[PDB]
Amino acid sequence: GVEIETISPGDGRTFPKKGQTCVVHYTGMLQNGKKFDSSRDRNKPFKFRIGKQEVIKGFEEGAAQMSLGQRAKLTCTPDVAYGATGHPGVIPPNATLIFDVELLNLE
Repeated sequence: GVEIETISPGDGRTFPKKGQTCVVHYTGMLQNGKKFDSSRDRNKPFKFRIGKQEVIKGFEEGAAQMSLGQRAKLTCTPDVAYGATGHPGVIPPNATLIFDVELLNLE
């Protein structure tokens, strides 16, 4: 399950499509815990495309429900990202993920 809680502004009409390269200032957060990843530090705002399963499922489906300029707040269930395996050393098994996502894309 992916649940959007939008900080409003943007335009509400420009949506990403298939094969479009989008630019996201993501900010990860573990529930009842600290950060684990941020693009704000590296200042390299993570150009990725849509429809190649490069990112996880919970991060991908919430980006399709956003528009240009919006600032959502993802909530990824463990079943779609890592909750059975667990990423070794960074994301423990059965973990619920929170993401601060701003979509300032191109194309």
